[PDB]
Amino acid sequence: LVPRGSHMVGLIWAQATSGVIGRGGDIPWRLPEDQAHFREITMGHTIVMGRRTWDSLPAKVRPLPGRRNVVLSRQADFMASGAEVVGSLEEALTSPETWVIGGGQVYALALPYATRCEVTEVDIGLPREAGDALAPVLDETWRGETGEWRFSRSGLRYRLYSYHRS
Ligand SMILES: NC(=O)c1ccc[n+]([C@@H]2O[C@H](COP(=O)([O-])OP(=O)(O)OC[C@H]3O[C@@H](n4cnc5c(N)ncnc54)[C@H](OP(=O)(O)O)[C@@H]3O)[C@@H](O)[C@H]2O)c1
Ligand SMILES: CCc1nc(N)nc(N)c1OCCCOc1ccccc1CCS(=O)(=O)NC(C)=O
Repeated sequence: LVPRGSHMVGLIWAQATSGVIGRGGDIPWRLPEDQAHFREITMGHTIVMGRRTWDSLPAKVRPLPGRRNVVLSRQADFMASGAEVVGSLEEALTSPETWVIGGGQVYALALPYATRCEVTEVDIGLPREAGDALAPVLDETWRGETGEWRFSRSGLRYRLYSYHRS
């Protein structure tokens, strides 16, 4: 759907109902259904992540396979084997389609350029706590479809939102 001369930027994240996406350097739930969803959307694309999200990736999927991994860091000497490290968002968003995959800092940086958000809401009542990474706030310029609740294999409930804007 994307003309090759354009620059589509999308954000994709999974959040608790409270907006928590990250805590203690990790994602504070386990949801294989969301991993599969994230993989289906991002496979084959350039993905952009902050350095702390690179650190948070399980070693088995660091780099995330089948995607061009781009890591934003101000550390010139940062070691991200199998990825590329860029010092600015400008060098990160050169592809016709980019998926920004976290974390809290980088979603805030990228949201003003984005025209798609793919959001998984996890029906888990984790209260926001000091130091948590949080999902970005979407204003009224965004619109989209809210999916139905589904139970994961474990009985954890989740639903998918597909948002877009002009
Ligand atoms: N639930 C989800 O969908 C999801 C997805 C992804 C991540 N997470 C979780 O979110 C947390 C990580 O989020 P976070 O907000 O703490 O960190 P982050 O956004 O992943 O990374 C922050 C790092 O990115 C670099 N950075 C930020 N802005 C930059 C800029 N303008 N230019 C160059 N570099 C920049 C800096 O790296 P340097 O310090 O190296 O300079 C900064 O420390 C983890 O808990 C992770 O597991 C959740
Ligand atoms: C899955 C978490 C997540 N969900 C959404 N909706 N958006 C995100 N940005 C997001 O974070 C992505 C970075 C953390 O990714 C993971 C963390 C723990 C386990 C597995 C993966 C992915 C591995 S995968 O499914 O992409 N690839 C293979 C080969 O498993």
